[PDB]
Amino acid sequence: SGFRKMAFPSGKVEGCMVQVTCGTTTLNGLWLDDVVYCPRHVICTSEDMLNPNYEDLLIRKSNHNFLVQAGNVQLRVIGHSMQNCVLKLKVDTANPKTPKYKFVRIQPGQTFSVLACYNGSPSGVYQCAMRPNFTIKGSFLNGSCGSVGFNIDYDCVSFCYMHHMELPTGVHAGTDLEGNFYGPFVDRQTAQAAGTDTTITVNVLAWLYAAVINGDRWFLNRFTTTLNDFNLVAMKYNYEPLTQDHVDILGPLSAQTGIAVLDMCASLKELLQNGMNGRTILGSALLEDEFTPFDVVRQCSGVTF
Amino acid sequence: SGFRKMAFPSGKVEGCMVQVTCGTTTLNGLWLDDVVYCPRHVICTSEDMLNPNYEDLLIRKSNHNFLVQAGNVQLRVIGHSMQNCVLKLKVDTANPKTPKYKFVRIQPGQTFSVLACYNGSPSGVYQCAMRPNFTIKGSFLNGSCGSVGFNIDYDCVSFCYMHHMELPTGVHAGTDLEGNFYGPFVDRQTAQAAGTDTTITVNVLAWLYAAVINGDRWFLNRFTTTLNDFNLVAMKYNYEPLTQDHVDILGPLSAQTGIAVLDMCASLKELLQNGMNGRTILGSALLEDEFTPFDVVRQCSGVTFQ
Ligand SMILES: N#CC1(CS(=O)(=O)N2Cc3ccc(Cl)cc3[C@@]3(CCCN(c4cncc5ccccc45)C3=O)C2)CC1
Ligand SMILES: N#CC1(CS(=O)(=O)N2Cc3ccc(Cl)cc3[C@@]3(CCCN(c4cncc5ccccc45)C3=O)C2)CC1
Ligand SMILES: [Cl-]
Repeated sequence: SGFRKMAFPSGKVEGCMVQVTCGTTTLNGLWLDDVVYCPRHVICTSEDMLNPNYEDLLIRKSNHNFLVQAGNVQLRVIGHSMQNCVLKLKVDTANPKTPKYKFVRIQPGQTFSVLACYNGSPSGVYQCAMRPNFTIKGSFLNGSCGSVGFNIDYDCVSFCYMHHMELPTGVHAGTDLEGNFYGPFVDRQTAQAAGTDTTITVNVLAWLYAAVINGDRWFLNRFTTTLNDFNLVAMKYNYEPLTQDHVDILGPLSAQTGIAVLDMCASLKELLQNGMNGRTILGSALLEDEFTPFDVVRQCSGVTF
Repeated sequence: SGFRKMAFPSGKVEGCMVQVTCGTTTLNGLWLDDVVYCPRHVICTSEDMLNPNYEDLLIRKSNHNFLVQAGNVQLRVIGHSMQNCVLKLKVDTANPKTPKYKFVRIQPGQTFSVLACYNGSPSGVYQCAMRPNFTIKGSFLNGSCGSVGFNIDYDCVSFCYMHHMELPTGVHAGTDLEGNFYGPFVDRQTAQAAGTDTTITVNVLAWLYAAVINGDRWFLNRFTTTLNDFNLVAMKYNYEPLTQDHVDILGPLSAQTGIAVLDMCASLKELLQNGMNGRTILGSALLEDEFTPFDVVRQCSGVTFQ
């Protein structure tokens, strides 16, 4: 029993974290085989950020301008190239701790673990979700750029996020490991803002199934709804529309509790229209939306890596 | 910016997790140097758990009755001993991945990271706190016994918890790494229940200071309170008494924000009376109590967003 915001074990990623310094800018890099991946803004001064021409800044750099530190060892950069908003530094040493990995781009609503790093040294691990507005509600201070987000499947690390920036509302933005931003963000010090966000409906339903598995049933009722009628309510409360794909994905949780998805949707409709009436669900007074259906199945089954 | 329930990176502990099997019972062990530490109830059947005589069950075992698996390698047990509620299995191989470590027994209110494991394989990492009733609100299924709790302040792992049991209310109990239980619990299936739990007041105050550091002050008020009047009020909401030690520990957070501890206590008294009125604090509609003053200083910026 119990239900916690659980992250994947971070050891396989810890063994990849390095420090990258270019001039007075220092941030984190990901060392996989003989390449170190990091945000391309490592080559910018504060003045450059206002309007950087990354190709023009990069052409003026030599390999020896990049200082890469792995623990207490200095790696030698022997090549450099840019891929979208990521810089790839070819080094003379292959990482002996390179895990089996893939670079994957995730969709809004998906969750991942973040290994927060400073000066190439891991500081903590936490779980988060790619918001529908393509931001993440992370916990990052200056120096955390280059920290990565990931998921694990058996022995394979799927890297999905690299940290680049904080927005005025205190939320975060970054790219996949191919350097493509999530969201309409750019790597420059210019006016940028998080768009209006919505609640991830399929994840709230998954967490209500988690509450049922753990013994919280007070919110269940005799009613059902159609997908069309439920979505009228979702639109009214700033919830994402629920699709037939979301209903299908909830199938295993619906089967393991005996509660049809549309039956759980009628419970969610009443919770939105009336509130919790002084009660909590899994120790929360808010409807939690950062657990996917797979996260619920994995935590309620004991899947290992 | 931001504020999350953050665990320590788990790699140093992952390299210590092994599987221990005795007959049909299988659970996790912690392999440090040439010793594997695990719950002594690995030698029990379900029937034995009502009134176990651990000494009598253990004397009938040889070293080769204990199967220890580290990854895909079988370790050889060359000695065994019982220390309180833990079994210490001496093995013929020292763990090459043993980190710098210490065994520390913690007090209620302290937090730690848990590396949940099954069959000697890590499944996830999460943060928790030792509750005032000496239980933890973990996430553990059957097979998770032997999973450990730890902190990693300055590259040394401080192991503070080993998982042994789930209570009828769904909360968890376990020991320090010397096998001494936290709380009045026994590794026997007895009518033992979690005592009435209370909120960790010093941690709620720390989290209110975290909210101020991150730029929010809506909950502050123009009042102060004495320590005794605050305790008289807080205990009516099942909050733990706040001591002068707790006030002292909040000193650095009080200094970074310019808000005296007793003035933050007055704010907490008002939040207990009024609730949040549709507002949230650091993305929560409840008063959070599983962040210590040390955790807030560890995670938050050293510069308040004034
Ligand atoms: N709004 C806002 C801010 C960020 S900023 O405006 O100073 N900023 C714009 C920017 C734009 C694009 C890119 Cl690619 C990078 C960046 C930078 C580069 C430096 C590191 N950083 C930070 C990243 N993460 C967490 C931060 C926590 C405090 C400080 C800076 C942080 C950035 O966001 C700077 C003040 C919180
Ligand atoms: N109430 C209750 C229970 C526990 S029990 O009654 O089955 N139980 C009594 C007991 C007494 C003392 C000691 Cl030291 C150990 C144990 C055991 C040993 C086996 C593993 N286990 C478990 C430990 N952690 C998480 C569990 C999640 C589901 C199942 C069992 C779990 C225990 O608690 C068994 C049913 C949740
Ligand atoms: Cl302590």
